[PDB]
Amino acid sequence: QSITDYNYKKPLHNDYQILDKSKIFGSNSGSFVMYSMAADAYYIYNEKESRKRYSPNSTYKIYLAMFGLDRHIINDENSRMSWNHKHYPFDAWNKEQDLNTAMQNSVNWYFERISDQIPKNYTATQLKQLNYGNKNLGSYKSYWMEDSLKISNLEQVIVFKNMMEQNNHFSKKAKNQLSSSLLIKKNEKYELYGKTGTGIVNGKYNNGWFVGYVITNHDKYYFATHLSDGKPSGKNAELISEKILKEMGVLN
Ligand SMILES: *C(=O)[C@@H]([C@@H]1NC(C(=O)O)=C(S[C@@H]2CN[C@H](C(=O)N(C)C)C2)[C@@H]1C)[C@@H](C)O
Repeated sequence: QSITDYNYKKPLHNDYQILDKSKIFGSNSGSFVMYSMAADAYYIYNEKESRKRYSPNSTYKIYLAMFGLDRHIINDENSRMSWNHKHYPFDAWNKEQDLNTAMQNSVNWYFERISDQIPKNYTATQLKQLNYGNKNLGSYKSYWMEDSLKISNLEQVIVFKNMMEQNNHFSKKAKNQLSSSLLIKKNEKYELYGKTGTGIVNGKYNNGWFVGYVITNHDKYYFATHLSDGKPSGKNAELISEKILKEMGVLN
């Protein structure tokens, strides 16, 4: 919208390492960013591309979930919402949800129902305090889905780390509840948490995301993959993330 809504230009005041992950990306285009808690250091593939701002799509469900927890729209005894009986083309959407099922199955109406209860001024205050991308709410409708709100791959990592790790106004209860909703994989070596996002424009994939974090016995890593071309799906961003985290030794 304005001159700075498509790119993030704030200098990293941290140690950083440039990665070459181009063979894993293959025919796809985009970037990968990871932050290590123990190192206080960023590892970035395609640094320029990582600072380009894009619609967060379903990754913004992270923040809607936190806002809904923070405003007591949902809690830990009850995060249930009944289905209004509108038929969706996905059967997982056609039923009652809780935060866990809605996050896992990316059920838009659940998060839309949350967003409708949140006053615009509260969201504006949150996005400022979080430094969330361009902070642009536009018409405040489904503003996180191929609309005015945009955020870069680099910012996805920085903003999520800061939200979760700083002592701020979100409670520990809310952060823990959001975390359980994001858990994908847990074994002896690691816990993998995250959320895919896909933007569909004219039936075509336009924008793929996977934003998350890994807890190991030694460290905690925040990461994000964005795809802008090739086959830019959430599914493919997740696959690419997994192979990169593996190569880097984060999953082992
Ligand atoms: C979020 O970005 C969108 C929805 N989220 C995702 C995603 O997680 O990447 C998809 S893609 C895929 C298509 N149908 C699947 C589904 O909903 N179920 C199997 C239950 C997920 C959506 C397109 C967007 C609409 O905000």
